[PDB]
Amino acid sequence: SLSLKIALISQNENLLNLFPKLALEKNFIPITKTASLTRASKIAFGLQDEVDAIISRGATSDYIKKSVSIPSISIKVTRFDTMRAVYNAKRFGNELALIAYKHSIVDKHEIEAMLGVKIKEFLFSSEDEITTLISKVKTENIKIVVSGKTVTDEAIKQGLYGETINSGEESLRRAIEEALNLIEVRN
Repeated sequence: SLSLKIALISQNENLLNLFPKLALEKNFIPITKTASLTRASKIAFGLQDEVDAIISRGATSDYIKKSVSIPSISIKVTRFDTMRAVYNAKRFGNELALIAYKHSIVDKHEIEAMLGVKIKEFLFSSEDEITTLISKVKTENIKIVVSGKTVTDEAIKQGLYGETINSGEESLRRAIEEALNLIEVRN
């Protein structure tokens, strides 16, 4: 077929609902699936012979890239995405845990200075660390977690407040552009 097919695998409802609208504007067939991390990689693996590229975000994109042979594009979590989440989380209190995959996105000290909060930063490198890391947060007497959706879901399960770092339209448009370019190069 000459039709291009791109899958977005995300837990972000706003992205999932936007993606088919962008597919009309860019003339590709959209596939959307709601998943993260290892489960997302299984769905990506199952789709890979049926689509031209996969788009995902953050840690999920790492799980997907290591398990598929087709183009895997990562939506980057941005510094402003992080600030928006910290700003929103302040409604719960001023002391927060910011949980990031592998590396900081924004300098913790900078966001403390700019938003008048106290932040303890925690890093994780695998899905299997998440439940333990959330327990660690509780032991630090912190009640508010700012992170990606799988992490904030675990926060809420362990009785904490969770504020998810989101992505926006411009980030998704950029990822689509990158995917379309990669598909063209591969072909």
